[PDB]
Amino acid sequence: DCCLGYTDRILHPKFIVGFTRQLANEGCDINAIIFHTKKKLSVCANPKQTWVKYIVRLLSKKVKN
Amino acid sequence: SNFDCCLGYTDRILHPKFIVGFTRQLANEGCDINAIIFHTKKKLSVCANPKQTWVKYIVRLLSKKVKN
Ligand SMILES: O=S([O-])[O-]
Ligand SMILES: O=S([O-])[O-]
Ligand SMILES: O=S([O-])[O-]
Ligand SMILES: O=S([O-])[O-]
Repeated sequence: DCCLGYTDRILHPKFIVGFTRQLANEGCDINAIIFHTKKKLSVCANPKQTWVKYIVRLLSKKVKN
Repeated sequence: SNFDCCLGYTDRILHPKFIVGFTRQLANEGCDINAIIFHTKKKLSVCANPKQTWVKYIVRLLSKKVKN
């Protein structure tokens, strides 16, 4: 459903297969990055955190290449 | 469980404003072809060709939005 809290975890860049962005803007109350992982589970993350931004850029660069 | 594979690419062109995320399918992780799977809020995803400029663009746009 909507993320209400953010993980304390710091994910490995190779453990994620993608992500979704949740905006306070659409149905949910807060903004979140939802990482989709190789365990076919999703992890809710703080959009402002340096690791979250970094993983997302590593993934999109991989696609660019 | 195993990831259900895209076996081919959509012809549809979805406006990027409806795309809320993506997952990348890699042939080197077991499926037969590479794909980008675009997610929408209505939980209907579409399978896209990673080689296409349009596809790489939308993916980069999604990341730049996260950057801020
Ligand atoms: O298949 S990756 O390069 O999007
Ligand atoms: O449906 S499209 O935007 O690959
Ligand atoms: O999720 S895998 O098949 O790249
Ligand atoms: O595992 S696949 O790339 O034939």
